[PDB]
Amino acid sequence: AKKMIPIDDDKLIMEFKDDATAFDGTKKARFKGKGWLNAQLSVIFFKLLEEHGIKTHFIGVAGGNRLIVEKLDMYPLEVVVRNVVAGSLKKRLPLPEGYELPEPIVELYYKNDELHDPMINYYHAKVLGISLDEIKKIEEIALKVNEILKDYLAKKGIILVDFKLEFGKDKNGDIVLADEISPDTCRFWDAKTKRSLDKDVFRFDKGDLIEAYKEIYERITGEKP
Amino acid sequence: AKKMIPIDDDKLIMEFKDDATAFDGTKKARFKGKGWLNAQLSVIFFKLLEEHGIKTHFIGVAGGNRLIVEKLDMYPLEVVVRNVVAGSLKKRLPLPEGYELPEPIVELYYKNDELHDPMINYYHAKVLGISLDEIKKIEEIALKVNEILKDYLAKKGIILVDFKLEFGKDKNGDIVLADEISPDTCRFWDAKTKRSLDKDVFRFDKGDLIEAYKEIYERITGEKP
Ligand SMILES: Nc1ncnc2c1ncn2[C@@H]1O[C@H](COP(=O)(O)OP(=O)(O)O)[C@@H](O)[C@H]1O
Ligand SMILES: Nc1ncnc2c1ncn2[C@@H]1O[C@H](COP(=O)(O)OP(=O)(O)O)[C@@H](O)[C@H]1O
Ligand SMILES: Cc1cn([C@H]2C[C@H](O)[C@@H](COP(=O)(O)O)O2)c(=O)[nH]c1=O
Ligand SMILES: Cc1cn([C@H]2C[C@H](O)[C@@H](COP(=O)(O)O)O2)c(=O)[nH]c1=O
Ligand SMILES: N[C@@H](CC(=O)O)C(=O)O
Ligand SMILES: N[C@@H](CC(=O)O)C(=O)O
Repeated sequence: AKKMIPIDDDKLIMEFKDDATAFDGTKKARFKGKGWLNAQLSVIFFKLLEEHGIKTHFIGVAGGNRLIVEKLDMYPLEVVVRNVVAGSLKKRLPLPEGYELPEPIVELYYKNDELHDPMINYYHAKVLGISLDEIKKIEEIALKVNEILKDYLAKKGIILVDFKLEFGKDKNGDIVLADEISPDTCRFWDAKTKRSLDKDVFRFDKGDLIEAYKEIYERITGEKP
Repeated sequence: AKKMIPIDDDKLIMEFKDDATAFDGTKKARFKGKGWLNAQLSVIFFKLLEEHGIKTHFIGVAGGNRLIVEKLDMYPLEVVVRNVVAGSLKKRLPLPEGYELPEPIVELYYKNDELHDPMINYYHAKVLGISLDEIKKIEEIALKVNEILKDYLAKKGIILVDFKLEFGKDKNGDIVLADEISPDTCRFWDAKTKRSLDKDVFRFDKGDLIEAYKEIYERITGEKP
């Protein structure tokens, strides 16, 4: 769903593609316009977060589906924040889809193809070279990101169910939010109907992906795509 | 592999059976004498730990395969401490069987049949009603148990590879070590040959289980069963 093109030493191009995959890449389709939607929405979220004092890798836009971002030394993690029970969480807790959590859950996943991104804890992370201090800073940022995104979306009648973040280290050794934030990497439910406005539409054939992504875009920006 | 028989309000009987199961109970066999070996070895480990200031549920012995233990409000957890890469850890870290960890790993598993004992972290635990303070005390005890067992066994030419503990709360709200500690719930390797003296012998047909358990017993006690 994304291509990364180096520029110099400091920055690279992050290009969003129309490709979609699910179930460990076993399900595939292409959706015209998805790259554009995901690019734009990432820009809006990064800008929101930056205003709130979150260090992100966003530098600028390079026309269309491409963003200019800061090159980072990436942590091999997917950091998942969860507010409402959905997806894989139903296999860890005996709780129904839609259950409102008493407080957010943060999950760590090790980004590894050989192993299919297994869940890990702080101890595995330490073995992978990530200190407890670093994990703690990462979860602190993720939880702050959760607060900002969920408040901002709740005002627009969207429940932030759960979402995935990734992080890297900059040249000062600061922890910087990286990758993307889009309906590919979040669960968004309509506050009223509880219906998915995200990649779950493609994952489980809940309707047309592009329509759902357009709706999200419109409900956030007030403008048509 | 064990039966629990209530006595009064304060205590129950923990009886060790000759039954063995593996792979989520799908593989089954019976080994004459296993109950006795596991009972005795649990007694030896609990006594060792008690001398070292670990609060356990051990009260006494009730002849043969039965122990008298303190009734506790059990945490729904299996707490796994790991020193050497083996078993399921090979699916979380790209490291070979026998890799020596730079420091111990503690893993939490939610004791739940519906869900087949999934791994969890501190956040899931909080949702299950287990405070961060409690998790922290539990991991502190487990790591202390690790130190004592590994030192004690290393002197006898046995590597403590990994092991599983369980815990409950007593009437004072103290966290007490519970269940069993036996070759069913630990990995024990000969320091020289690196060969299994534990349930892995049954799990993977590495030889005769009873012989392996007898050997452990003999190497710990200096006496024949
Ligand atoms: N600022 C950055 N600097 C360096 N690498 C990044 C940055 N942001 C994202 N990446 C990495 O680029 C890759 C993006 O490709 P892709 O596999 O499509 O995304 P992901 O796997 O993260 O969903 C990922 O490995 C991601 O960690
Ligand atoms: N001191 C104790 N008080 C109350 N329950 C206990 C105590 N020690 C162990 N138990 C519980 O008794 C059960 C033992 O049965 P079994 O299923 O054979 O063992 P386990 O499932 O723990 O391997 C477990 O649910 C265990 O948590
Ligand atoms: C598995 C996976 C989930 N996610 C996101 C989608 C969901 O919003 C959230 C939790 O997903 P899960 O329910 O599959 O664990 O993380 C990704 O962005 N990439 C992935 O590869
Ligand atoms: C799965 C499981 C493991 N264990 C023990 C055996 C191993 O010593 C240790 C780690 O096992 P694992 O490698 O299967 O995760 O925990 C149990 O006692 N009971 C169990 O049900
Ligand atoms: N459906 C997942 C892939 C997976 O389950 O591995 C996704 O978000 O792409
Ligand atoms: N083999 C495991 C069972 C499992 O894998 O679920 C055991 O220790 O009994």
